Amino acid sequence: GEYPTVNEIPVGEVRLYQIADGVWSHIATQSFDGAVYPSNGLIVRDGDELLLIDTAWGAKNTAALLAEIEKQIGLPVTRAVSTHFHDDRVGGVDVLRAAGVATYASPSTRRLAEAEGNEIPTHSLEGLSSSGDAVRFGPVELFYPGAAHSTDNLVVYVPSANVLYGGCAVHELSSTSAGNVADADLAEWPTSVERIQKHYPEAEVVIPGHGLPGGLDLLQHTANVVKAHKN
Ligand SMILES: C[C@H](OC(=O)CCCN)c1cccc2c(-c3ccc(CS(C)(=O)=O)c(Cl)c3)c(C(=O)O)[nH]c12
Ligand SMILES: [Zn+2]
Ligand SMILES: [Zn+2]
Repeated sequence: GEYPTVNEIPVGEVRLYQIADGVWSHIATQSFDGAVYPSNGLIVRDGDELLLIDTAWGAKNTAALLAEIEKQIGLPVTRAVSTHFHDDRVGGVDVLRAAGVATYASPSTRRLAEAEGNEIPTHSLEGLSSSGDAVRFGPVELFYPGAAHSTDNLVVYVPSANVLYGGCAVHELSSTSAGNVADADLAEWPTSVERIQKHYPEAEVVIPGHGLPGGLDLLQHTANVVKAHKN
């Protein structure tokens, strides 16, 4: 009943983890450049429907996600938000779009996904283009903290449960490096994390884009590992 780790999930299977009432994470694994990585997303109950945050990193993983949701929860996924343009966030959007899910991302994410050759969410989320912006989306708040892991990364807060989903701007406590920094801004990242800390001081659970949830310490730890990576 502990949170599931990379070696416990074969590539292609998806597990769900109950975070709070009406809030789950989803965990899947994928191969990239010859190594296997876990990744997280979020599911938030929206009355008799579900809001999905992020794909399960690939088409077959995302199909498996939908099946796992049907088995474990049994409510329809009606909308999905992708929190940046990388394949661990948008790979699977075409599966979602063929299963009746309306897919959303910021215009910045949509442009970057298109330029990269990744799958492209259908609908643009306006109101998020300046750092510190926040908008409501069903049962969550979407927040743009500034450039961090990527220039487009969004953060999601579930106010009913004080759950902060940091996405790939936030690392797990065991991390020793800042993950895949190919598209990152290591210089701005600590400032962006500080904006998150200031905006969401009552967060009780913090979920990283990859690895184990914890508390607010994940934010400071992230700042620490990024500053040492830049060095
Ligand atoms: C699909 C994604 O592509 C990119 O990001 C740039 C693609 C450029 N064409 C990706 C592919 C493969 C791996 C990742 C990782 C990752 C996460 C955690 C760790 C452990 S640790 C202790 O370093 O935190 C590591 Cl090693 C990597 C992350 C992330 O950091 O969000 N994104 C990853
Ligand atoms: Zn990424
Ligand atoms: Zn990531």
